[PDB]
This record gives sequence, C-alpha cells and structure tokens, in this order.
Amino acid sequence: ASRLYTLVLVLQPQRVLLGMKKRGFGAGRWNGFGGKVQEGETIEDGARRELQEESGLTVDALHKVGQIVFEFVGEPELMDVHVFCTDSIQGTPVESDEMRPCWFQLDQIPFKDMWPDDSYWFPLLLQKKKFHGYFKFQGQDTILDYTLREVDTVLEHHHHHH
Ligand SMILES: COc1c(O)cc2oc3cc4c(c(O)c3c(=O)c2c1CC=C(C)C)CCC(C)(C)O4
Ligand SMILES: [Zn+2]
Ligand SMILES: [Zn+2]
Ligand SMILES: [Zn+2]
Repeated sequence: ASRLYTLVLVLQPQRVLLGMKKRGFGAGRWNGFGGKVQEGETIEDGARRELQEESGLTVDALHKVGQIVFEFVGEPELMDVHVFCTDSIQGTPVESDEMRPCWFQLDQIPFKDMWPDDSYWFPLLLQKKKFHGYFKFQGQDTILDYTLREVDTVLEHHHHHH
C-alpha cells in the first residue's frame, strides 16, 4: 500500500528556492516543489512537471538525493517520496495558483513554517549527502517516530509503471 510522489529542492550555494502553498492542503507552509506522480508519467517527468507548474522553472538535470517514506496513523497507504535536488535552473521563478516561489538564505530556512520532517533531513541535503528516511505522522503537525540514515547511493525502486 503506497502512493508515488516527488519532491524537488532548488539549491544554490547560499540559497534555496522554496514555495509557499497558497491555499488548500498545507496552505501557509513552505516546501520543496512536488506532488503525486500521475499514471502514464515517469517519476522524473513528474518531478519536472511539478517544478514547472509550481515554480515556472525548467532544469537541465535532477540529482537523486533521497528517499522519504511517510506513514500516517490509521492510514494503511504509505507515501513513497522520491527526493531530488537541482543546482542549475532556467527561467524566472513565478507563482502559480498553488505555490509562490521565494529564495531563502540557507541559514534563514523557516523550519517553523515548513513540514516537521524538514528539520531532520535538510541538514543532510545541505551537506550534499544522500539519505533514506521514514516519518510516522499523527495529523499534520506531529511526528510519532522517525528513522533517518545517510546512504552512499539512493536505492533504486524499479517502478515499471513510472
Ligand atoms: C514533502 O512534503 C510533505 C511533508 O514534508 C510532510 C507531509 O506530511 C503529511 C502528513 C499528513 C498528511 C499529508 O498529506 C502529509 C503530506 O502530504 C506531507 C508532505 C507533502 C507531500 C509532497 C509534497 C509529495 C495527510 C494525512 C495526515 C494524517 C493529515 O498527515
Ligand atoms: Zn502508478
Ligand atoms: Zn543537487
Ligand atoms: Zn519509489
């Protein structure tokens, strides 16, 4: 029982581009750019689509930095989140109806305004290290338990529908 998602972090030496959910689910929180991988699309096309729709940005390449598994108490279906980062972007960041991109200096990242798991794996991301992580949520604000480990290479899931 799982659903397939992507998350894209736009990362430059001194700054990260985040985006603010403007309405609906998760409104008021800054996040990377991502969403559900659609049927008929590959993981990486979905990551590119999320970034393009939400930030208006195109990228030359995505690095696979991480895999996050979310579990929500009472829900049997896990979220399988493929995490990517990109250094080199093309276009000017512009908001959609869903998301507004904004640059943040790395030491200014607004963790109180982001999802609670970000405080865990963001240090590994900014150190340019790959990771695998798991977070058990109760509601939106509460992590019941977590496992986070640095990895040498991101484990490939061999999704053959995506
Ligand atoms: C990657 O962005 C996140 C994230 O960091 C944490 C998230 O946590 C959630 C917890 C959650 C629920 C959630 O939908 C989330 C998240 O979606 C969530 C997300 C967003 C996931 C992506 C941008 C791929 C619904 C069930 C409930 C019991 C309310 O708990
Ligand atoms: Zn599928
Ligand atoms: Zn990167
Ligand atoms: Zn997967």
